[PDB]
Amino acid sequence: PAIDRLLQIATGFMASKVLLVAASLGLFTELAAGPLRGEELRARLRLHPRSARDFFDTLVALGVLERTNGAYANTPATAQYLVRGKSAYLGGLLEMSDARMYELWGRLDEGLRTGNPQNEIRTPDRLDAFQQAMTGLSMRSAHALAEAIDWSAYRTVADIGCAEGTVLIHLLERHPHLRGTGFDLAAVRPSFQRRHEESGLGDRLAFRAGDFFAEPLPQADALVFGHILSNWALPKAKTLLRKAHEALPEGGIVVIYETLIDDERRENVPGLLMSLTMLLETPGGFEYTGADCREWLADAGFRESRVQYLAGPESMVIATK
Amino acid sequence: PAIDRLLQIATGFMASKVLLVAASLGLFTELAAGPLRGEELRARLRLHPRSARDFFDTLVALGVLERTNGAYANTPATAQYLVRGKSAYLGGLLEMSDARMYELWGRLDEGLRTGNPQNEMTGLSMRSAHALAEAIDWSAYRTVADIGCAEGTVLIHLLERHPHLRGTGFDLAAVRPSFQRRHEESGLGDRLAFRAGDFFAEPLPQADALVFGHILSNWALPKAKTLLRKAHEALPEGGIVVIYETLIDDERRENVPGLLMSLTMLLETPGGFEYTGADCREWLADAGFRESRVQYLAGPESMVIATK
Ligand SMILES: Nc1ncnc2c1ncn2[C@@H]1O[C@H](CSCC[C@H](N)C(=O)O)[C@@H](O)[C@H]1O
Ligand SMILES: Nc1ncnc2c1ncn2[C@@H]1O[C@H](CSCC[C@H](N)C(=O)O)[C@@H](O)[C@H]1O
Ligand SMILES: [Cl-]
Repeated sequence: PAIDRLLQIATGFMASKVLLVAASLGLFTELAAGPLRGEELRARLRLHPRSARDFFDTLVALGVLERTNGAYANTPATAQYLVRGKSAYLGGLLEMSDARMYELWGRLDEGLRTGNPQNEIRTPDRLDAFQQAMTGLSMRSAHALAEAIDWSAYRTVADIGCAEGTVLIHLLERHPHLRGTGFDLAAVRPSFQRRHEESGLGDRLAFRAGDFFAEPLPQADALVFGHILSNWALPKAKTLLRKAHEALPEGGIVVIYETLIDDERRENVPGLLMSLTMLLETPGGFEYTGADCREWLADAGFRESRVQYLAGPESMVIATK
Repeated sequence: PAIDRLLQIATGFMASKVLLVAASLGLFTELAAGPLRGEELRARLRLHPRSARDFFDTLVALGVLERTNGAYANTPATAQYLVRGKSAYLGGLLEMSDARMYELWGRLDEGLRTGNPQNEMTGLSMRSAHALAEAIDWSAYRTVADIGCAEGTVLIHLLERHPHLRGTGFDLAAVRPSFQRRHEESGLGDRLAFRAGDFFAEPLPQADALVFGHILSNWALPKAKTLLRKAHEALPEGGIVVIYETLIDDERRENVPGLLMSLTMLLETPGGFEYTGADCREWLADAGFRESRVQYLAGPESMVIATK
């Protein structure tokens, strides 16, 4: 019945917390070498004997742990993605959800009532892990972005608000004819340059320190805005599109990607939940639809635009000057 | 990919809070009389304009509201079961989750580390009550006592369903007012009585059948076995004890509701726990009951029955 599906979603915070706590505990990392019996896993996590078995078996019943003859083991997904120290480790996402996001969303009612953010504005190694996970998700968007656009038509690309440069680096690795410029605040420069040095791209990639609310954007054939316009109130986003249009040549493109809401605002749960995340986290940020963005790009003067799926929950709007 | 499913479970607290806040705001009760445009719904709920449309549309995307021409309406399920004031209302589970359980489960880590609790319905009991009345041949018995009866919903339904029965509700004295109200509502008169007491301090009422609905799981195992001993002492030869719980499956690898309930018991009680049918049958045999059986009762709730 539909009411059963609804109650299951409404009480989803419990199953959520089980996985979140397991990640915060590093439970899956303790099983990376091989299976462990219940008492050994409990002792390594320093859990009380009262509920350790229940906790482990809940993970088994949720499909994220295996158990055979009293010994628990990783599933293929947790061995691959929830083992700390591996290059593919995404557990930092869950670690940050457990440490911060879970309680932040506990203030949804007050954010909805006041319209005001409910995080630190209202009031160590987990940040590295979370940043590793962000770089991971960024890489997925970057792999798709490299294949979704005919990059042979362009010679230069500028990533606006590039952070550590993951998308830009992967783009230039997949398309060796491209030259790239990452644009971000000066404080981002060392993280970006460490990835630049690791990539071996050399002079093909540069960083420009800047504030995009106070100076022009680098000229390039393609400008990329990944998770940029959504952080700000709309007049500030339109300012950025004007600067993008001024930075581009004729036939150059702007690429905007976000966890966009579907145009009819009735299908895309992750995009709509992200709009609520922007409520809780920023003064004026917001998630939007592709159709919203196409209207802004038309106001800014772009000749044409289209919405296109990217990967995971991400999609993009591409416009031509 | 199974990893995409894992990540959807892990972040399920977001969609959960959307629904919980909706239920605590009575949003579906506001749409009970008819559809409303977003602004009118925003005004009636006292929500800020920044995010009201996002919130309403998330509920549409989750499939619990419908929207057309800018007007929102209940779905059939939310009109049938999430509208306050109706006897079928199931939203009390959601309201208490939003007020208490969401943040309580935020302390799951401390519970697991310390083993200590971290905390310091009539409709949902009615589904079990109806199933209990139909799953047991109550014509074989004359009297029934419900041990820890709360407001008496299950016992009242049994007596309404089987008019030959005489019933006794047993609970702490503080529960008696709420029992008396439901007893007065039922018109059952002399066929139903409340007995105040503490089942760890005094014997249980004698009856042909004793019912333990969501009792044993609240207590450490020695105390649960003590209750089964007292049930054996209170029953006649051929009498039955009826236990119902959201039992974990015997292999302890599939029943997510039962396993989550055991963690709920961790967070809420000093020594309670969820258990399996096989567990309960062993306890019943140790207590001297002749025979026992486990059957599904109603959705996630199962029943263990034993005969003296
Ligand atoms: N005023 C400003 N000028 C330049 N960059 C800014 C800025 N304000 C914020 N940023 C940058 O914008 C980025 C937003 S996070 C987005 C990072 C990346 N595009 C991705 O998709 O993962 C941050 O790296 C932040 O440093
Ligand atoms: N020591 C005690 N003596 C008698 N009743 C007790 C008790 N300790 C707890 N209880 C009762 O046990 C009940 C547990 S809640 C379960 C209520 C009911 N059987 C149902 O399924 O809905 C509460 O009503 C509480 O009042
Ligand atoms: Cl150029």
